[PDB]
Amino acid sequence: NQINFTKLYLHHTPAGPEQNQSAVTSNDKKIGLGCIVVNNWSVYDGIGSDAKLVAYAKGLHVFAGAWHNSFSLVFEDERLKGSTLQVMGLIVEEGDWAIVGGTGQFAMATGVILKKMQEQKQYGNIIELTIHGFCPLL
Amino acid sequence: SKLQITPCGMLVQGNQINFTKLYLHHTPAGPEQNQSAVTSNDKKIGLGCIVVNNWSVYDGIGSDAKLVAYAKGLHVFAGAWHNSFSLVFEDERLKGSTLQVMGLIVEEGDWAIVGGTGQFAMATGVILKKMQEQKQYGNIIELTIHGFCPLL
Amino acid sequence: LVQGNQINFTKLYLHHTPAGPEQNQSAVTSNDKKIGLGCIVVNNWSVYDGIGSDAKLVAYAKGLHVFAGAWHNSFSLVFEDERLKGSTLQVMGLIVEEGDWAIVGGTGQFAMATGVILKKMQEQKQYGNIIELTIHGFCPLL
Ligand SMILES: OC[C@H]1O[C@@H](O[C@@H]2[C@H](O)[C@@H](O)[C@H](O)O[C@@H]2CO)[C@H](O)[C@@H](O)[C@H]1O
Ligand SMILES: OC[C@H]1O[C@@H](O[C@@H]2[C@H](O)[C@@H](O)[C@H](O)O[C@@H]2CO)[C@H](O)[C@@H](O)[C@H]1O
Ligand SMILES: OC[C@H]1O[C@@H](O[C@@H]2[C@H](O)[C@@H](O)[C@H](O)O[C@@H]2CO)[C@H](O)[C@@H](O)[C@H]1O
Repeated sequence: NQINFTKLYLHHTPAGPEQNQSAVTSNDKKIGLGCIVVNNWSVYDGIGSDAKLVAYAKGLHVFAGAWHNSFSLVFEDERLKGSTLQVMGLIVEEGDWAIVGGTGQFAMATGVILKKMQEQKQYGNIIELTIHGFCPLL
Repeated sequence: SKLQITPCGMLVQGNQINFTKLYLHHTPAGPEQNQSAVTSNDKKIGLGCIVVNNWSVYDGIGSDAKLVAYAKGLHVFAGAWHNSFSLVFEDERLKGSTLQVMGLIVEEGDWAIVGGTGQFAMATGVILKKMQEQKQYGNIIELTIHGFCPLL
Repeated sequence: LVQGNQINFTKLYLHHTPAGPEQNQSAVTSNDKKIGLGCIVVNNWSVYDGIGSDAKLVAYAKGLHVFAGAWHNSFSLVFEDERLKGSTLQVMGLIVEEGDWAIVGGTGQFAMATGVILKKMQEQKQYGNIIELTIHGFCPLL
């Protein structure tokens, strides 16, 4: 049973008036790594001005030559309130992410999340998400 | 290095673990404080507080309860607290075996069992959180573990 | 049952270099002297296919480890070899130089990977050490 997900759109806003993340540490000039950014990325079920918020990407990503992400994908939907998808993986804009687990309706979830740049704005960007998850919640 | 690939099957409901009545002591302050914040929230954005936690876990409530594990990891504030810790057991019958836990919210909600080591290899499941007792220096959170161990 | 493949890595050598000209990590927070925890280190550990000579770089351990009485790890094991370039293994667990690690996921060739990683000390150097990694995991078919 594969989760029939619609493509989601994660709003990664590093700065600007709608900034939803912040760096708490800086990079060491000797090594070139160490920056840690805590993020509360908004996730929509579509594109456009009438796209609705369906989830949040709450967690952090650390810079070690590449960004290692670890965040909870908590669903703000009325019927899926409380249920979360646990995501861990490398790179934010491109690449893949791993579904390392989940809670509620997505208990014991497993799968991957494909990332694709969709829109580049002045103070942020939108990342298209394709979820190939499986939950044994028969 | 050497990489071997062997086709097989995975029995999801292989070994089911159902440890009930486990209570985590989340103590942000006091002499028994078992965590500490190493960053503060950004005053302009409202997030960023990273806390490193060594939460003690007991097998009951009261004076007859005994410590059975430690919740060693961290939780960061990004509108809510995103957790990531190793539930390393300390009892004799489960020494060395750990449960890797990730999920949102500390006081309530649900946590995801994303893996494990030792006797809990490849473990998947969830951990249910429920407020048990609010105290002066923190609170006790009731944990309910419902996770299987697949057989390769 | 779930049809898949059991992946088994042997003789992977992780470079844990806290200091020196080849230091591959850096502490970003300090330990709280009152409680005794809180040190956070961001690590880019290199993983090789052997020791000495011209051992080919095969993977990087990109992530972080925090100190809370012990070291809790969470990182992505991204491979650099041509065949596995881009594929990752998501790893979480306690202790760096010994003990066990847990495989909580993966991408690319190791999508939906689940298993454990075994650690073992190999060479202790003045500026760091080398940890031998043995991976016993399972991946569902496609
Ligand atoms: O990946 C997390 C990291 O992204 C940095 O990169 C941004 C943006 O995300 C990219 O899409 C763009 O191509 O480049 C800029 C940087 O030049 C961002 O600056 C950081 O805040 C992190 O979120
Ligand atoms: O969730 C970890 C986080 O909890 C904060 O909240 C504490 C306490 O845990 C709650 O039970 C209580 O309702 O509110 C207090 C804060 O007023 C705590 O402050 C943080 O240090 C973290 O441990
Ligand atoms: O585990 C992360 C932490 O490890 C330190 O390890 C060194 C040494 O390799 C260990 O054998 C010993 O137990 O502890 C020392 C330090 O006291 C390393 O120095 C740190 O930078 C971290 O990587």
